Amino acid sequence: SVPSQKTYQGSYGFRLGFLHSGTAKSVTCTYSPALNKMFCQLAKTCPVQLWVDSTPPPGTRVRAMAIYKQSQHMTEVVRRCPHHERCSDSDGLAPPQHLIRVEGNLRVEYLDDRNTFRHSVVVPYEPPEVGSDCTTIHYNYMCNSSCMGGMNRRPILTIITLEDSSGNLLGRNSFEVCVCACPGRDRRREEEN
Ligand SMILES: [Zn+2]
Repeated sequence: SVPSQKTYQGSYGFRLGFLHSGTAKSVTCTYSPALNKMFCQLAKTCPVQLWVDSTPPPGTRVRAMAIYKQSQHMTEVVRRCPHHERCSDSDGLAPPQHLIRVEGNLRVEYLDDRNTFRHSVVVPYEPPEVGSDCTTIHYNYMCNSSCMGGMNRRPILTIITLEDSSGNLLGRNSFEVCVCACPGRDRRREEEN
């Protein structure tokens, strides 16, 4: 019933990478390789890189979806808290309830699953930019992890899926995410164990 989170590289050798951003006070987004966990700020650019060994055809799509990490909460749909959804932060594309947005891509598509009610955001796959070995997507997380009513400090996974134009699954990967005021300090803190 719960969406699969099993890693699969598949035919194209698909995996994720992240900027090596460090943990200074001013970083807005920082990834910990030890924890496989992203720490980022509400509404700020969160670059996720897509790495492939061979190029997928045009038509290929890239989906992102959040699920709760813990088993007791896994079947609960991850959505925004009431204070955040019912606030004028819309971009005219994203449904107000969706945690994950994509910025700087007018081909963005949002889905409420007709059967699971789960939210996801999908953008066209595009090959790497000139002078770059990966494809970057800028995600936005629109709720703090601390938001009472929403996640309420409960840890979440973001699952990134590569799909062909006909919806066939090509590859999958995932990472944990914390949305917080001081990503840098918080990453340092959580690695201390
Ligand atoms: Zn919130």
